[PDB]
Amino acid sequence: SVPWFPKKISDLDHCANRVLMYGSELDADHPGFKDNVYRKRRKYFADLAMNYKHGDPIPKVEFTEEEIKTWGTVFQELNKLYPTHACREYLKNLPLLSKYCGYREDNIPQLEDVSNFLKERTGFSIRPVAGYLSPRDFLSGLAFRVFHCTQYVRHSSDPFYTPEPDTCHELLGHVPLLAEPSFAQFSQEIGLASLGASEEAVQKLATCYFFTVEFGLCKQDGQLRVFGAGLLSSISELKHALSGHAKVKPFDPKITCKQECLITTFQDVYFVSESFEDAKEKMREFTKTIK
Ligand SMILES: CCn1c(=O)[nH]c(=O)c2c1nc(Cc1cn3c(n1)CCCC3)n2Cc1ccc(-c2ccccc2)cc1
Ligand SMILES: [Fe+3]
Repeated sequence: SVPWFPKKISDLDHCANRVLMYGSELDADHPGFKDNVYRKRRKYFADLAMNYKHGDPIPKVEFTEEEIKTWGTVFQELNKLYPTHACREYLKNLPLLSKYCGYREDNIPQLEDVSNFLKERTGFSIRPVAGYLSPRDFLSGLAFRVFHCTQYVRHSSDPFYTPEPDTCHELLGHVPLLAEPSFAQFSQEIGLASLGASEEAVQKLATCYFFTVEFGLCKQDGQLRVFGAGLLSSISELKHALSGHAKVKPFDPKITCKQECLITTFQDVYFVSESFEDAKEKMREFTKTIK
């Protein structure tokens, strides 16, 4: 039978707290694993998300000088790379965020402000999330153009620490493309396809999501460009993805969904979409075969 799925945006209240791994549950190898102050801070953030209910303004956070410096370091280095690496759409929307949401080296944008910006641009909004959700619950947010979004900042000891999302990843990797109508439609349709789908189908949709939204490449005016958020917030892999050292295959959901999603290393392969519109068309054909 069909598993429960959210029927309206406020129904995400009922699954967004189904957290499998809380954000305060640091990995053994986490840079902050032995840092008690950081652990409390991570608790503070997880509790903010847990207490959030749809309709709430997303709580504003006073980031510490240390957190802001970490953001600044990440922001400054990535922005050197974006003009030669990022896709059309990303480069078009990034300056709008500097103008209206306070994206600057010395200021971490607030999720509420970013959410309000996205609502006007594409109907996308942000929901703070305590930690890891099932693929089903995470993707279901996208059906209502809701992006589940971490609010904490990576540990300052390693501004280059990438195997968990932090708010640097969300704001620099995800948000500029959620502001693009073609991409917002593509993302929403992943979520819509996932609603009430089989466990098998959800897993395949999650893998397609991974190799587009998180690690996707696209071809634009004959050039390979980056649109994956995991790449756009990782200085080293951003460079690697467009070097000659990377293996690239065309995006093709029936083949892409067989690919293992790697966590603690660079991906072994990247998938190239022709455009957001083509990727959307390919998913539509694919979802008919699994749902
Ligand atoms: C469809 C797969 N998928 C899922 O099934 N469920 C998700 O919850 C999910 C997700 N995908 C992303 C977003 C995400 C995950 N990652 C990145 N973005 C960047 C590259 C590192 C991994 N998330 C959100 C998310 C994932 C992990 C955490 C987390 C936070 C602290 C400690 C451990 C884990 C918090 C939020
Ligand atoms: Fe992400």
